[PDB]
Amino acid sequence: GVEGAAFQSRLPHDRMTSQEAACFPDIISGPQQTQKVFLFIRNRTLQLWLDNPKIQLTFEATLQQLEAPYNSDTVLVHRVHSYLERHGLINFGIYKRIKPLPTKKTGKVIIIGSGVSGLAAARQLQSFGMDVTLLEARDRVGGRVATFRKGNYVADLGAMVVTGLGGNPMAVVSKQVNMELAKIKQKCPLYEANGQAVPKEKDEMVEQEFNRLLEATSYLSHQLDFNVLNNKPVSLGQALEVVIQLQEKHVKDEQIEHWKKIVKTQEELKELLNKMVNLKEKIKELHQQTAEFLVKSKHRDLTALCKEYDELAETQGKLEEKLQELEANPPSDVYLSSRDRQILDWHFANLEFANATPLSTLSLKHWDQDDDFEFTGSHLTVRNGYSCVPVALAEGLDIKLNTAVRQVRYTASGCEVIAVNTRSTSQTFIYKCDAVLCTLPLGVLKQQPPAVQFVPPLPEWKTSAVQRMGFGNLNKVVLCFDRVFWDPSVNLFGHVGSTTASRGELFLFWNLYKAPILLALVAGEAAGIMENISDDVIVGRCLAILKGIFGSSAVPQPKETVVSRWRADPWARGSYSYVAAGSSGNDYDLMAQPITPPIPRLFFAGEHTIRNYPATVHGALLSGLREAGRIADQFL
Ligand SMILES: Cc1cc2c(cc1C)N(C[C@H](O)[C@H](O)[C@H](O)COP(=O)(O)OP(=O)(O)OC[C@H]1O[C@@H](n3cnc4c(N)ncnc43)[C@H](O)[C@@H]1O)CNC(=O)NC(=O)C[C@@H](c1ccccc1)C[C@@H](O)N2
Repeated sequence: GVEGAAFQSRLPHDRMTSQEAACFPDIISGPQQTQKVFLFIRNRTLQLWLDNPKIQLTFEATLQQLEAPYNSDTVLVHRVHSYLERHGLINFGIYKRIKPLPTKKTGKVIIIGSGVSGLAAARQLQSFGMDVTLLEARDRVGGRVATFRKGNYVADLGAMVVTGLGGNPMAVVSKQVNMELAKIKQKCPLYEANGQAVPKEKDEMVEQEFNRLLEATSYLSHQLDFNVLNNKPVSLGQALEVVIQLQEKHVKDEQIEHWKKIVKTQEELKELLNKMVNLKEKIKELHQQTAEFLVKSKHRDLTALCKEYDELAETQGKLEEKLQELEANPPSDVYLSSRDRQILDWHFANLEFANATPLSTLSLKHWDQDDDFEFTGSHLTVRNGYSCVPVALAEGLDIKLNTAVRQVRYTASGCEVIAVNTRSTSQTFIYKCDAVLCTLPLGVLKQQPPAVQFVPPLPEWKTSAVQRMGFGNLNKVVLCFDRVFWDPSVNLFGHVGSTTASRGELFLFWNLYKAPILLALVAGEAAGIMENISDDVIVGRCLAILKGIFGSSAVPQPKETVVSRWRADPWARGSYSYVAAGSSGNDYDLMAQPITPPIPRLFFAGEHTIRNYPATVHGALLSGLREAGRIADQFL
């Protein structure tokens, strides 16, 4: 009951977090009975909020709906409600407020960017009674949540998956926004480059082998600490190649051992043939041979020699059959045939899709450092279109679109941000404020010739983090037809490319929309390069693959098409972050850390600042809530 509320809030139901210990020292340093009371009040407040997340949960309502023993202690109930409200656990997203906001606002914060992190933080700060204004360069909210919508067609070009609702804040937001989520059928038939499907024996074998290889790299990293070699950090791709070479060595070793067994039995057979020839000569001899006594004795010893040859003939046959057994039971000649390796490269391209980067750039030690925090439940797609979330979040906010920030100024007295109009650069705007929250993408912050200048410049630790972390790329191609010509029973199907270099070109197709829309991914090394190809040609290659799969007559010419180019998009410069070889999750922590020129003035949220949930919409959401809590603590 109330135990599940804490789980859904990413918290232990029977323990106190470090943060709670900090904010409630009299309770941890006090008797355990008071701790259990505190924990029940917290869990029950969370449950009240999650049972009905469309209305604000007030201190008064919590007191009223609390059970007999606990509704008496109003001071501790208030402390708990205030703590939860400040940190974005009970009053976040879009809810109807019971009492309108005060007219006098007690602080001025400029938020750079109108993505999920910016909008979440802005909504929180506005709830807290501060003056919030969002500056966004695009002509739309959402940032890397971007939904193409035309006629009946709806298709996401940025984020498109919610990754299990157990513990996921998106759950709440879904209920608040009326997101139409649909779980993903995990059936993904692979089709070779010729167009014929991969039979399931081969599909299953290669998937098993891929998982074994990945687990092998993990064993290399953590138990054997095969982490830095020749004064360079090992990439995941490096360790994968190491593992594959080890298995190929095992293959040729077992091959050579079998070869040697065969050769020794061949030599045994040869010397037995020779010995047999010799005794055939000796019986040949003795056959041409008291005289009756002598013929008795010569018949005697020819009997002897013939039974000896019989022994040898039995042995000849026995070893001939051992030879035949080993001629007919050889082990594998190679570890992976060409088609085997192409299917393995498809699985590698799936990993490169997931991490938005080629495997040769991921930190072997830390590429999956966030796995312990993954939510429970099936993965789902957004049928309504993910853009519903940010635009719902935008309602009632002071958001100036087409306003590109180019200089941010922070000093011990105040803050200046300077922006230009994307529509007519001539006109310039200057905003003074008390604090600046920067949700600029890590790609924008990485821009070697800076799009945005910081005055004073950002410190060495922050810039070093910005350069160490990885910022990947991933692209989508949307095709909109008039008739569904694929299997509706399947949400995904793979295309196995020809070469390792281009394994990620149009390797995965999604069918996740009510209209007849197919969505093709471009991952790894192909993702950046093919941004330089025109839409007509990329669509021609998509159509060629689909014709090979379904029949040249079966697939029509598409009515509508859209191609993302996220690395060239100047407001993103890639898809999302990843743990590059030199980096670690500490770097994410350093991205979240704020800057003081005294009190802090420049704050940081976004997908690249949450250690435990990076590269995700919900990561951006949680980081927005967290930075809003921090700023409110500092200025209220
Ligand atoms: C193409 C693509 C696809 C996906 C994902 C990205 C992309 C690019 N993600 C990434 C996700 O969107 C981001 O993690 C999230 O949206 C981050 O939100 P942020 O607020 O931190 O970053 P934004 O870019 O959205 O907002 C920054 C704002 O600042 C604006 N801006 C830039 N420069 C300036 C400037 N000078 N001045 C003012 N404003 C500026 C900019 O226009 C933008 O609006 C997805 N996030 C996600 O949860 N689930 C997904 O399935 C997507 C991916 C995924 C990731 C992890 C685990 C499972 C799945 C897989 C993919 O299919 N979904």
